[PDB]
Amino acid sequence: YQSMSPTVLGFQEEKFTHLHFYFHDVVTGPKPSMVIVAEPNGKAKNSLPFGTVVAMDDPLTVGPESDSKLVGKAQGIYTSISQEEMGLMMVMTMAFSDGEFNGSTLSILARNMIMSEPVREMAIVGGTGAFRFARGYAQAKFYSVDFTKGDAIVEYDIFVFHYK
Amino acid sequence: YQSMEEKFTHLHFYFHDVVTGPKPSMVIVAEPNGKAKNSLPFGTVVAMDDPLTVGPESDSKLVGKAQGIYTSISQEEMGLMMVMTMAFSDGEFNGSTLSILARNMIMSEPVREMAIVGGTGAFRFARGYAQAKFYSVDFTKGDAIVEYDIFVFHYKGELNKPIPNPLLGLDSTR
Amino acid sequence: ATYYQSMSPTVLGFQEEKFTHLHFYFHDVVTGPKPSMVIVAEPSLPFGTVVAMDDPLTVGPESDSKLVGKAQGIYTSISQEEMGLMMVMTMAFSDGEFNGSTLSILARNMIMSEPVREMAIVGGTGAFRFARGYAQAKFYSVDFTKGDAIVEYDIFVFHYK
Repeated sequence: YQSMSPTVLGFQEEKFTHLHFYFHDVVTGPKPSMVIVAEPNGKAKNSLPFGTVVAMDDPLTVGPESDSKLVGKAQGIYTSISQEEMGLMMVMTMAFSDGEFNGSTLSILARNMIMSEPVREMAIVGGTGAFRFARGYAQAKFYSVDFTKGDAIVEYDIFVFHYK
Repeated sequence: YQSMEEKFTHLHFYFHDVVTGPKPSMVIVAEPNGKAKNSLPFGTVVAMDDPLTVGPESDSKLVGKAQGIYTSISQEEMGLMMVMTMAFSDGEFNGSTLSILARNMIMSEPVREMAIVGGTGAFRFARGYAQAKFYSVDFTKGDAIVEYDIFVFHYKGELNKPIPNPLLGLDSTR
Repeated sequence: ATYYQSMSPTVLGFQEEKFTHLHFYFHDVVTGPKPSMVIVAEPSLPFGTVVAMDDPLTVGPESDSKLVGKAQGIYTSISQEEMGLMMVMTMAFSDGEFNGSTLSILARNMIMSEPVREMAIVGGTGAFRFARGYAQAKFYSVDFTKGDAIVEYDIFVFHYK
């Protein structure tokens, strides 16, 4: 079941890629993009109490507007992970559906201090397809939050070193 | 609180998601959209403790365990997010682990690619990918057998001071 | 965060990456007035329990000692044969050179059977951007039935200057 393979599949051409898109967490719609999975400490009217988990199938679009070209999906879960200032842990992938990156994914395991940090860095822990052996990071930042409902648009920039 | 020989291995084995009958290797952790047809509805979470055999038969040589959770992750179709380790119990890689964070997409891709996100023991500094095809699937009842191919880079050995510990005493390699 | 990030455009290898050893104590507080965790789902920690944690990291084994970070995330009971944990967590540091920075961990944690448990660093942030390495956790102080614990951590990461 183990089988040592030779390293000599070696020399590969390196690429750099910058992605820029908009992440849509649609809470209150008639077609919302997430669902609460668990809420110990109950339901707050605008915050997320420590311990609650949300599954998420959030669209990634070229611009702030929902009509703009779909370009990927952010799927996974986020969890309220601070008993002090509200913070989240993102455990998700970003799956690309467009052009040269269709089918490829990037993996994220990151803390997300949405209450206090204006530009938030997230670590790329892995990639697939075009992003095999991906090495990079992301910077996230609120484009808008609607605190009536709780919908949010997050602007992402991705910096990823990888191969062709 | 602060201070300041790479190998490459192919692995082949079989992943046993066992839902039906006695001996279920998993359990459902939450389902906010109840039960569904032949699907886990969006938001369902399932804890696994799945055997890893050298061949597709349950009776086959057990060689590791796939431990973690998966979540049904699409509203448009059935897809999974795997958050898991593969912990091996045999051979050179006994006691070693690989970690996976990956989208599955079990209804749309024959071969599903998954990034190796890190490793332990013999797999320290692991980087690589997995490919997963079904050997056998039953979206009616749920269980399935999944073939895996893993190609992983990694390094061997150890580093090179000890603090007293009332439990474990001294030493640490040191 | 910071207004610029520099790095080497390699994919693999260390190029301009350095090596750091961290040592601290992880506080799993289950009982008493103010616990550091919450049970999230429960389909002593039976298979499938999910716990969310917000655990203080201190430079010594005392709660008293200087706070240097938080370990935050979820753990899950992942084993049917004995109590075993999957950790999905970040370590966020708040002191000294690595104030602001984080490390990500995705790891099995065989708390009943392994006196030293190795956990993969799968990512970092800020001063730990592109982090690679491992943590070693061993108990300093454990009560298996109440659940409280102090875990000694040694962390070895390669990361850039």
